[PDB]
Amino acid sequence: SVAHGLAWSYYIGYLRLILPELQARIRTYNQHYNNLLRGAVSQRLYILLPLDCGVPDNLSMADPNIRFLDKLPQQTGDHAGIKDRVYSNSIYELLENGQRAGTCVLEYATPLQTLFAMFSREDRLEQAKLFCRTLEDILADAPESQNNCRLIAYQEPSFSLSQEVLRHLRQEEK
Amino acid sequence: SVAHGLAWSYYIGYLRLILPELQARIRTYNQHYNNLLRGAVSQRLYILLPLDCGVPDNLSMADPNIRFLDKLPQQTGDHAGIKDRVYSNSIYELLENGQRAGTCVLEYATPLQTLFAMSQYFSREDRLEQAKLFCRTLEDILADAPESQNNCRLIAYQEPSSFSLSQEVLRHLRQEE
Ligand SMILES: O=[P@]1(S)OC[C@H]2O[C@@H]3[C@H](F)[C@@H]2O[P@](=O)(S)OC[C@H]2O[C@H]([C@H](F)[C@@H]2O1)n1cnc2c(ncnc21)NC/C=C/CNc1ncnc2c1ncn23
Repeated sequence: SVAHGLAWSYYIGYLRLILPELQARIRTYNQHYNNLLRGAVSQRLYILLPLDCGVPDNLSMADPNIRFLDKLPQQTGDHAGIKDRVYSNSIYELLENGQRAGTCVLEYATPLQTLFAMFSREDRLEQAKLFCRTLEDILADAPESQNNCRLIAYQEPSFSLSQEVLRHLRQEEK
Repeated sequence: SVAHGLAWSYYIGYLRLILPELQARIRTYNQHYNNLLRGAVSQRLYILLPLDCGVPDNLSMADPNIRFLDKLPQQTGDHAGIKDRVYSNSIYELLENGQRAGTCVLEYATPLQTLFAMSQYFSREDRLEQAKLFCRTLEDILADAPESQNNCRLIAYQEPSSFSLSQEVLRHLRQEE
């Protein structure tokens, strides 16, 4: 199936390479780049998985209570003949009553865009669920996923994306 | 099937975004006189598609007659909540008798690595089937796409260890000139 392949591709071509190095890049940002009075960036990569596969290019659109702060120090690797392929990740402030309630490295699972660009709304929802299911199995079995990665799967019906992420962020400090 | 999805992902998540901008980035590189003196870069993205799905991280590794020269001016775009995702491509000198015979933007189709990882230890026959489907699916997508306008050449091949990757590329490169 398609979503089987995209989920494995997403692990093998991305998560496998960046998750081992993520904590060091977040440590680096907190200790050097992060402003004196700004909250610490949390230690986990939060991956948004909208089951409708609607992936906007900017998260401020999906919820204005999600505010882009800064980029992490970038990671590079020689891969498939491409010298210094750049792995960049963006930091987001999650706002509650116009004030920062949390900070995290936050992004959509890009391959959901490929399902969206592809044959019905119902069949797409089944592939999106399979993508999530398949990725959950890969990361539950992977040495690189050591509670440094949280999948946030959700169906939009009124909805708060910022509150959905903040729920996950609060569960991790415990 | 798997290879159907990876081929579409490779177009939608990469080729669709970079092929419209590619000629302008190669034009920019060739307009710098000191670049052009070493040799003009060809106007197409050359994509290697080994059907055995063996994708090494370095092209010098696969064949030392392929020598990394420089990176292209990089392209950026805000995509899936990642601000300024960097689209980088590498320029390579292709040697014949220790002399430059060509310069081109060259890379492996990365998703072949996912097929290889899935079946390095299902089967070597099923891997060859999926690799062929990946190539055939991408061939169809680009034949029908407005972004593929003689600015992208697929190089599918099988290794027989009496092979020259540099000569394989130069054959394709010379036909496009
Ligand atoms: O839909 P996508 S963005 O594209 C599929 C395909 O398109 C090709 C490549 F062949 C892909 O497959 P793969 O390498 S096995 O990655 C499979 C998924 O992992 C995910 C992402 F979901 C990938 O799927 N992934 C990979 N890299 C990457 C990343 N930032 C965030 N997510 C990333 N930063 C590194 C550099 C990104 C820009 N530069 C690129 N250079 C070359 N080829 C490229 C780039 N971006 C794409 N592609």
